[PDB]
Amino acid sequence: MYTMGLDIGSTASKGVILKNGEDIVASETISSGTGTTGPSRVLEKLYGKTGLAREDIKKVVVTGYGRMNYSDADKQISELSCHARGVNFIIPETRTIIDIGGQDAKVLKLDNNGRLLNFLMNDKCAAGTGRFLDVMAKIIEVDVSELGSISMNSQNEVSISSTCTVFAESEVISHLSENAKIEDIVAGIHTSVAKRVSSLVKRIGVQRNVVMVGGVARNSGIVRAMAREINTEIIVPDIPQLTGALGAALYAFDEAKESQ
Amino acid sequence: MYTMGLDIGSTASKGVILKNGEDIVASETISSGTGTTGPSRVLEKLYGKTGLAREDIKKVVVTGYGRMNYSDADKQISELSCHARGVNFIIPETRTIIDIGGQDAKVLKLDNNGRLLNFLMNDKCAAGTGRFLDVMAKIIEVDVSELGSISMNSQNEVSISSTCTVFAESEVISHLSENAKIEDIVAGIHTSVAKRVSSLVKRIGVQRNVVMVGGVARNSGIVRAMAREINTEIIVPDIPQLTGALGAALYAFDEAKESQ
Repeated sequence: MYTMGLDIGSTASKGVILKNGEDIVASETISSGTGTTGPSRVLEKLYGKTGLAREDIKKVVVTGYGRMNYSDADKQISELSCHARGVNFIIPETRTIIDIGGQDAKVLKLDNNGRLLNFLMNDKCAAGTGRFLDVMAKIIEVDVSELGSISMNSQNEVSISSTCTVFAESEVISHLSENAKIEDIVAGIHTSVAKRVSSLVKRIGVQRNVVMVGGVARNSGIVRAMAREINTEIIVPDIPQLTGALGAALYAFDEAKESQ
Repeated sequence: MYTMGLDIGSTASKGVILKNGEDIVASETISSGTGTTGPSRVLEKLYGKTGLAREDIKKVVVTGYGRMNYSDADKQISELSCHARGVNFIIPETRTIIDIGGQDAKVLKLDNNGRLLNFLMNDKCAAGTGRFLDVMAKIIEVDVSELGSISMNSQNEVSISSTCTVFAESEVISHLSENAKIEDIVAGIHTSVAKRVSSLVKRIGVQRNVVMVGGVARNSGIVRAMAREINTEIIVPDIPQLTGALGAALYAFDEAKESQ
């Protein structure tokens, strides 16, 4: 009936209280992490605006970098598991999450309940990840966040052959030398990364709803390319900081249920 | 009994006359290619120092970029096939060739006769190739050919984790920043490429004699690393320009044999 979720970074602490797995009754965030007052201060804020007693919280689950440091807790669950679980709380019927990171990319398949089932990670190749985008940006002397908008007014599209990052880093200088329209080039870089991650998506199997996450997911152009490529509408929602603790309160709630 | 082999680049022309598939009776090279006098001038030189007549040459085989341009020829065979065939003529009992190129790497398996059987190419990834070496060199501000010798006096060995070129390009700047001994770092870069190509070698199957070819093969340090890694003595011979035509004269000779 009343469960708690804690997420303890190294730089921040976050917590959620959740009635009947349906109602966030309180939430808090503090800019202090593992080994500080931060997590204590989250609890005060939660217990104080609710008026509840420790006996009222049936289960606590904690996640985050410092989750192994924290004792008064019924369970420790991964941030990957937890975080996703919260994302589905935000967009129900989510079954496929796409996290293009700065140095990695992961596709996650989920339960009818929003619980991680299996997933694929790329951490070894620079292509089809964030850094692929740093590189190309530096070459045409532009800022990475300025990128998604340039690509809007594409008229043709610079098609690339190179799949490797290095090779490609030449191939755009060759298109640059000729002096093609940047909205054509940026459209063909986006297509690169899109084609890459698409393969991971292909292997794991699409199944809507399909949500996109990460810093890279704000690049509107990457999102379109990705959509066109997997052939499915893609949701890019706004995910709040307290999404990890949220997922934890949810797991802390499957758990309260099983005691009975 | 007397066969001829022609190799016609875009910048050069080369030819060989070969008695009984055993004796190079004459050879010539001219710095002019496809669409010039070059190939005519090779023939004169061959026919003139031999004193032979066109009737005496039983079969001609031609290979090279411009092999499709040349008519008076019994056959056209690939340069890959031909070139290897000659290398075995230089190092008998060769069964495994390793060509680390500037932008690619290939491992070739050969016949008991020195005839290509099957092979594996990497052309898509920058790691485990020439360019992997350009990159790292630029970073520590050194010339690529100066490389193999630095690595001789290695005392420890900078171990790398990154397999991707980009990722690694950071990882050496991190070892550089700390200021480790270059002979340790260069020893761990060599180990990178070595580990890469080793996989291709592993997949295709080692079988001596094992010969190493390419510009990259002069880097003595790469050769050691490669040896240690595949666990087999490696021959780095000196391969003359007229190796392609040589292999062609050899194929032109399996061919003379079959008419009878």
